[PDB]
Amino acid sequence: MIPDVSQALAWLEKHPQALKGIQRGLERETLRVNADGTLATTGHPEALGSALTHKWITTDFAEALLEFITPVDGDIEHMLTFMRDLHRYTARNMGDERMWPLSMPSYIAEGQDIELAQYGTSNTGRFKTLYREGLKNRYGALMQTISGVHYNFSLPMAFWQAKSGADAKEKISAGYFRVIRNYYRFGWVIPYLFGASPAISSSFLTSLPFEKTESGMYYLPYATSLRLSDLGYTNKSQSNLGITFNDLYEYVAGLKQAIKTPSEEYAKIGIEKDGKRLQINSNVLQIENELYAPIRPKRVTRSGESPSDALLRGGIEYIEVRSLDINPFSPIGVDEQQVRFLDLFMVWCALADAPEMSSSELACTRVNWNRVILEGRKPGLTLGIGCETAQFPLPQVGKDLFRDLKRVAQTLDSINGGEAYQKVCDELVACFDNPDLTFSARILRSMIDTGIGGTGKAFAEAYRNLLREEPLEILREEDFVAEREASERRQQEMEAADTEPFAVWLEKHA
Amino acid sequence: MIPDVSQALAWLEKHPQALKGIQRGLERETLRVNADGTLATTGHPEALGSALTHKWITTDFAEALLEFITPVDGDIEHMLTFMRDLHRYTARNMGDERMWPLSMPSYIAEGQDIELAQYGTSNTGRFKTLYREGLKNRYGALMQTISGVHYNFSLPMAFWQAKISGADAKEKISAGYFRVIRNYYRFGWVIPYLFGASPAISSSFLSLPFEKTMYYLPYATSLRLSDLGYTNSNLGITFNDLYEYVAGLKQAIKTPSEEYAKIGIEKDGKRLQINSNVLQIENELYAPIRPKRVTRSGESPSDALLRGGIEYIEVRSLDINPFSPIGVDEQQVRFLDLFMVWCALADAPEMSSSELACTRVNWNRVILEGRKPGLTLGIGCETAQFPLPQVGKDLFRDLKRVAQTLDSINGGEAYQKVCDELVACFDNPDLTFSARILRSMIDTGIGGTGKAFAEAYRNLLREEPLEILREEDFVAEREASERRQQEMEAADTEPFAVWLEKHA
Amino acid sequence: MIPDVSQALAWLEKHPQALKGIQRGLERETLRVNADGTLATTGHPEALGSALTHKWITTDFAEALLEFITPVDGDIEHMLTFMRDLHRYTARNMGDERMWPLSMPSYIAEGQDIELAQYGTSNTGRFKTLYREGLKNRYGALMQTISGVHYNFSLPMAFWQAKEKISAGYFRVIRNYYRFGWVIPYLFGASPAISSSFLSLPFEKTESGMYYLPYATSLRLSDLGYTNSNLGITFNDLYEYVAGLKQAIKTPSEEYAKIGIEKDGKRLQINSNVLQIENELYAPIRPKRVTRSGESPSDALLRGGIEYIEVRSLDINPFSPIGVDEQQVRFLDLFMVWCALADAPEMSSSELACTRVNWNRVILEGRKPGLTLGIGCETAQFPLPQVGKDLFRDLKRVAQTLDSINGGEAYQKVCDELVACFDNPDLTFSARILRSMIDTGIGGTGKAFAEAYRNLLREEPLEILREEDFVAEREASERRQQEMEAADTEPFAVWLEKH
Amino acid sequence: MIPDVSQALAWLEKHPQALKGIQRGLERETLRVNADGTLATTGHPEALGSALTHKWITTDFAEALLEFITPVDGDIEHMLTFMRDLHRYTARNMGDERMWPLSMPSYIAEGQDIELAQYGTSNTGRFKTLYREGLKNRYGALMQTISGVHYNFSLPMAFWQAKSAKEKISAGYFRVIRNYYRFGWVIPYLFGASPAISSSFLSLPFEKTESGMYYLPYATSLRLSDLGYTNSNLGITFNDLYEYVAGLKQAIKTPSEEYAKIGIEKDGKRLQINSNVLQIENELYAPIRPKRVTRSGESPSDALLRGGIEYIEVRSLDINPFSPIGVDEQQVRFLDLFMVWCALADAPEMSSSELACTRVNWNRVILEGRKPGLTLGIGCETAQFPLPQVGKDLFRDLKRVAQTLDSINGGEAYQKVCDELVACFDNPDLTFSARILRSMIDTGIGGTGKAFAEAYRNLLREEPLEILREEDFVAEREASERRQQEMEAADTEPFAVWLEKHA
Ligand SMILES: Nc1ncnc2c1ncn2[C@@H]1O[C@H](COP(=O)(O)OP(=O)(O)O)[C@@H](O)[C@H]1O
Ligand SMILES: [Mg+2]
Ligand SMILES: [Mg+2]
Ligand SMILES: [Mg+2]
Ligand SMILES: [Mg+2]
Ligand SMILES: [Mg+2]
Repeated sequence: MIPDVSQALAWLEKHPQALKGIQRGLERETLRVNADGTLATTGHPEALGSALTHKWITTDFAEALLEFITPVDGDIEHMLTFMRDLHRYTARNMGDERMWPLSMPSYIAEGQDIELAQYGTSNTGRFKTLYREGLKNRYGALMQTISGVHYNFSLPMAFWQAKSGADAKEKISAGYFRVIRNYYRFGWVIPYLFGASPAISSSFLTSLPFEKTESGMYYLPYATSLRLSDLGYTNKSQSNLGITFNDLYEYVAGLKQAIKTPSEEYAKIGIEKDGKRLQINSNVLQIENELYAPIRPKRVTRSGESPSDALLRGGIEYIEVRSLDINPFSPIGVDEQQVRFLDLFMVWCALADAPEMSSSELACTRVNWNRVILEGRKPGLTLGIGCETAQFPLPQVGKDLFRDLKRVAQTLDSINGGEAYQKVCDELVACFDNPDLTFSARILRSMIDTGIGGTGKAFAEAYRNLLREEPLEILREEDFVAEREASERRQQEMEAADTEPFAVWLEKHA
Repeated sequence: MIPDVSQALAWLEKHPQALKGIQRGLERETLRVNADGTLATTGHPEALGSALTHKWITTDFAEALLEFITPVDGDIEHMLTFMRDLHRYTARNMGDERMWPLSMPSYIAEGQDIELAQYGTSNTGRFKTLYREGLKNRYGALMQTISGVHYNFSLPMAFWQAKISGADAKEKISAGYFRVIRNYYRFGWVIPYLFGASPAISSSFLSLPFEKTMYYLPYATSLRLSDLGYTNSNLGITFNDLYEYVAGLKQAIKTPSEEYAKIGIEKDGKRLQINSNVLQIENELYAPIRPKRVTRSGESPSDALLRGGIEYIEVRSLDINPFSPIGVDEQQVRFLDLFMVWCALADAPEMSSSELACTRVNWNRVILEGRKPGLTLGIGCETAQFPLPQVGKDLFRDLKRVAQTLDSINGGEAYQKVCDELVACFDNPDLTFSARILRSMIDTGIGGTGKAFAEAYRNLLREEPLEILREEDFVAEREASERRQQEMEAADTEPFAVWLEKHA
Repeated sequence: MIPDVSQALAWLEKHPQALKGIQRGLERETLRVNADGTLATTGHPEALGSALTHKWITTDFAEALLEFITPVDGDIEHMLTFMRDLHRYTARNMGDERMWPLSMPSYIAEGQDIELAQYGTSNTGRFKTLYREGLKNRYGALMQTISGVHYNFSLPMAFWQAKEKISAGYFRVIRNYYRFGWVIPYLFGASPAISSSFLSLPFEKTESGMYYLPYATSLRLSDLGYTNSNLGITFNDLYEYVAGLKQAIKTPSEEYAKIGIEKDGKRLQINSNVLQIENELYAPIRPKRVTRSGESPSDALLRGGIEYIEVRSLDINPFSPIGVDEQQVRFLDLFMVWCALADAPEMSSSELACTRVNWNRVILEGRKPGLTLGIGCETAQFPLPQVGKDLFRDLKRVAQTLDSINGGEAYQKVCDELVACFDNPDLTFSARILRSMIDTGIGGTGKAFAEAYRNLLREEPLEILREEDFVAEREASERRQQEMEAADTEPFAVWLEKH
Repeated sequence: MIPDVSQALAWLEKHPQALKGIQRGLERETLRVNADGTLATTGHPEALGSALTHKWITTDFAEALLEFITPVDGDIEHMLTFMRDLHRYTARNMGDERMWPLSMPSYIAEGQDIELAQYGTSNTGRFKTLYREGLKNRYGALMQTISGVHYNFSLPMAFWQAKSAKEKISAGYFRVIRNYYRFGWVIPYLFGASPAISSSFLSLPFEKTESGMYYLPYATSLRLSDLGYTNSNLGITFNDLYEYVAGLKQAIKTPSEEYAKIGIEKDGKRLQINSNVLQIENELYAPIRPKRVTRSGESPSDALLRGGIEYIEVRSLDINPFSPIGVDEQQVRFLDLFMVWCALADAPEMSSSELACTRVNWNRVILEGRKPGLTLGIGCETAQFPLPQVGKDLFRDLKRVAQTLDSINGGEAYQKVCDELVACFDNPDLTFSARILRSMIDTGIGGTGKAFAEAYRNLLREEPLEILREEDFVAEREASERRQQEMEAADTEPFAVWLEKHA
């Protein structure tokens, strides 16, 4: 089932310097909670300054939902250390609150009570909140509290150079679409290794054969990542809207068409209700982020550009992988082993040939993802090519892919010096013979002993105590203070610069 | 530019009995006004009973907007007399109020608080009012006070037999009516030419090279059909095939409109409209002509077409005839019979929705400047080169043959007379309704002209005795109509907002 | 989710004559009701002769359940006209009674006294009635008065020439029909509502007292309808299938042994096995061969292989006086040919069971915006609209091949019309009949249609069959029954064993 | 509204090879600016030699307005690469200056003293500079700094040979021009990239940002508006070669009350060439222009009379802000499709006021082309056709021309382009102008210009040459300076007297 990539591997083995200079960035989300596991209802902590403008620390959907963002970086340890400093500083400046360490929250009784991220009174800040109001009304606040890690990745120019004019940005875009098509066909290996959400609170809910406990914890005995299942998110699958990844313009046209298509469903919600604005507009997507997407091509926008404008202007700059659950075994929710595996997998995805796929061939790649998501750890599980009958045992497919990943590891290890990528392959490949080594088996044992609540409360306490004692390593305290002051100032400035009232301004971005 | 219809007229001539028993019905709308021409703000005249259920008299958009409807019927004189009985009775039972005799209203500024039509508390009743709230909020109440005449028409089975057992019937009849419709779009501009009666509008309604005083265009026929009138394109709806038509129409009631969502579904707890889709219901699709089948109880217009095929055709493009106390007359009706039949005979290739947009070019010429000397028309979008009068005459040689045939089965010369009268309008546009009514409006204004005719027509009608309906028949119907409303208002279990949910 | 068929299609496109000579037949059932909508209690109308032996008109489960059957035939218009002559004649010869136009009845209470179909006094007659007694006692009479339409279909010899190979090819058809045939109730299901008499699921009730699911298509096919599996019948091999079938005839049932076989001399079933006879295996589609004298269906199959297939999924089309129309028949032609072209991997017993999951989704909520289908038991993934369009890309190609041997564009017109239903489930039979039932009720709607179709059908002249053909067939059928009745037949118990 | 072109398309699908060997050339203009966006006041960069005689690089109106010209070519990739080589070389040889990347400039004041292109002391040079002095005095220098791309196009002989000469070809290109007037507004719809205008250029419902930028919310190309690069009072028509040329030659002799008030001389300095409606024929500004390469100091109109229309010059392209060279393959292929379509569709002859009527749709698209529910009309008649439906009707035909070209070229590039561009008719937000407007509302014309100019300079300075070697630029620098020298030495009469001989 794994295709044959000997030509591309051989090519890579003869050009190791083509991989020198990979760039990465991490985003990690986590709810602020009290010791009892419930969402804090305090505001974004003072010491973090303005969530709207801050460089490293912001909020996602909810006021209690923190997001840490590392600046693009070529060194894995440097980037993880940076991430850990954000966590350390935050952990000691949020009063008695702490950070929820799983993707799935514990029982929440009233989704409707959750405060949306608040961004002040400037037009940009309100738009951002109104966007969330919109999401709240379309899909419910509850699902937005489920969190994850994004891993952002780009190959160096050297890679493309070893593989002229206006073609360059086109070859690069084509190669990233290749990576994306391959992620669709094979990326189920990610939730298999690192899925960490085999259980969900009944407060968040089916034909599924759930085991139940009296506190409302539901779980599937072999699942890997319910975060990625239909129960773990509410919005429209890019796959489902019929967006494809064969060609850049086509992709952008599909995306932009969704921004402009009105929706009968969302019009029923209404745009206003008692002088309170309820969504930005009533289109399928309010803005491009509303598209649910396990993986997404990107380019950093310039001032005023929409994300898709940037793509059209400059082609794909880098890939965002969104399918990683929070790593509950790391205080920062992600570790070196995961980052190195994604390096190897993404690189492999860029090498393997990937035929174009129509909407329904893409839909078929999801059959395997669903098997792995809901019962990836089942003894005897078999996978198939697209929709064809399942017939390849999962472990053997894993070992096949790792035969290749190991060759890429050898190449990366020889340029970085050391053995770090090879060790990672050996550690991970073992998970195909023993599914009990995977994150989701480990975290299910924990959740059976103490619940989602008990497991999250206990890690959150333990992690709070590491994080708040550890010395800052790269950022120092005065950097947090400086960035607090500067972020607050940029917010005062946007507030003062507005000249039109929100209603008028809105009528030109709605 | 008129197609060759020889083969079919010859067929018709050998089959005169095939046209025996054409069925017709008319609807005619008119605003209740005061002596001074302002809109009456009183309610639907007590004597008429329940607008909601009455068999012959109701309202349209506005509480003050009367509409008279005749039951389907095979006899022209009978139908016209019935319509007149309705007017007679009504004029005698509305105090000092009288009926505006023009299409275009006059004493109404933009956003005048025009009372929507009222139908009691029933769910069906409250839904109809809400539809109108929607229409008001989407288009303005003002445009909804422009009034017209609809002519409803069906060929007799004998016609289709003379050209089919079981399931075939339904298909052939439908196919013939879509032909009628396509031909109407190609050639129906002849209607506003002859009978358009709104070459002027009051300022309230207002690009075009107007003249002021009251706005008008010197050669205009029917502004009620222009963009400033009873009009409301981008829909892709075609007339080739029953299934395609219904699919397109059903698609439109399910299509959300951004513009309309921005009105809201309800503001401050007052429900502003049934929904925010392009059409709230299928009635909102304004069109010059429309295929129809009588709906079962609560069944939708498009369901009925899909179940039974096209039953009859509704021609919607007639302005009020200002020269008749009942707003329509025998000359118009007979011309429509002739033109509809011709539409059923002539070959009419299928049209894509952009070919249909091209047929509107001639309509637009005729609408805004149909009486211009030298005016020429084209085939669709192709360059104009056919002088209008020669096209009319050409059409009328065919209508003449159809008229001979109809006259030979009835007995008499009545249809031939109509051909001879109307064909003269092509040589002299000054004989057409719009030339004549424009002279009158340039001189006394839309206002003056309307009040005068209103007043004359009222006096005439007040004295005329009833002929088919007896006073007793209106009284029984008042009672039975009010009875049916109560019998509905009571039979409602669940409250409006929930019933709406299931039907919105 | 649709398999790739483009190779088989290309072959078909190079061999259009391989489809010339498709044969079809229809069966359509309907309750005889009074104008008030209650079930008639009179006997089979006498102008129709012997239900037991008549060639075209008979009864199904109940004495008031008419069934109309067309003789196998190559021409669509002709088959539908014949069906219509049967309706016309009957409508003008059943007194003030009329034909219920919907699959689901109302005005019939649970455990009401439904007279079983009566076939006179011969071995065969008594046997047919006894089998019904058996069904009544096993599953209840009520379920048996749900009516439907069966479409019977066979490919010409020409097709295969481009006999054990004929059977394997019809099994391919069945396998594909299980995996994908939910498209039929989606387009044509017409029983979204159900009388209370038939009562888990999120039903709505009307003040009127009517139950319904907002997005349902065909409750007739649901578990509350004409239904039921751990029998393990498979459709991979002719003999494999026939064996499974015959074992099912011989397998005793704990539950039915409980009913008794005799209680006070009245025999209560044919036997106490899971299936009394082969007909009892209810299924959406069924392999078939016309049976000889005293032969059983399986014997028939064993002798000559599958001759044709019977598609049993169609609800009564509420919008046609004869309960089925040309658009349906044309669609099934396309669908059944496609089923014969697509590769269908063999399927085990429980793989076949998994195909029900999609059926149930479409049945219970097929019109739900955003509905997704899966493959077998697996997680729903594929949006219903895209799946349908994919199938119609292929059917459109089949349609071109059929139009070009027949002349015209009739098959392609059907593709265009119906694909439109995937963009708007409000065009489907079930959205339409539901709107109407929500205003007036099952009863209301049924009575209104039944009355209009009565008046309509009584005024239409006969076209293929003359009144005198019905009289002859009445008399011949009456005579055929008398001759069987007067035969010196074997003792019943022995006779039974001999079946 | 779109004519039916079935017979011509059926004809084409039968004679595919009728289109093999289309010829194209591009002109692209750009201002030389500093990192701060202000107009560079240095001279024509030295590495480029003589703007007057150089073969590929020259100036337009202003000394700071660069212009790149590709030599006529049959290969699209080759042509684009060649244009790019010119840019690369220039970008490396202009100090810290860069190329302004938008049609509309931002940091240029009204009445700003812009240095006119300088061509030296030869009579020809001084004439060219004087022409500009004329334009400056007649319309202001500001307008002349708005820049554009020209797409030059000819069908191969194989095309005319199959369609049934010299007079047939001219009638064909006139049919192209009449079609272009009727339907060419499709160009600024797709590729207009100037929906905002700086206040320097200032009855229309303009919006204005706190920063001081004016714009129309649905506009496409204000470069084509009255406020842009425009001068039509002349009633020149496109029915017949001799009528066209007569109209044009007459225009050059017709005096103008307005220009006479300016004067021919003032305090010893000559102000214009004459005080006629057009000083010379180039002054006639239009969206499209019929052309022949002029041989032997012949005038453009002379060339046309001598040899008929050789090619078409489509002048209505704005600078593509999303391409370092101001134009991309997608635009070129679309213009191939649309010009070929314009040669195939029937085009009745048009009076000068029928021509004026075609301008009504143009203005609509120019000023509010992206407005939801905009409708177009035929000529001056009631607006009745929703633009999306019209555009899609057109693309049904372009798509068949596209199949033809792809079958003779191999591949699917032309069909891909139809699929891309047809999407703009369902979604105006894909068009160049919506994309550039979002960026301008936010950082203004200045901010957006500077930012793009900065990135393209970095990009181009790094790219190696691909078709021209550095030797070639050096070789042409020397050869162009020589020719100028020669022309300067070879002059006999002082310019004042030479000028009377070419009044
Ligand atoms: N088969 C038919 N042929 C001709 N006219 C008909 C037929 N059926 C109904 N009509 C007429 O059509 C008209 C319908 O009027 P109305 O109830 O006002 O409907 P709407 O307002 O929807 O057009 C009535 O005048 C009726 O007489
Ligand atoms: Mg283990
Ligand atoms: Mg009305
Ligand atoms: Mg039966
Ligand atoms: Mg059967
Ligand atoms: Mg030029």
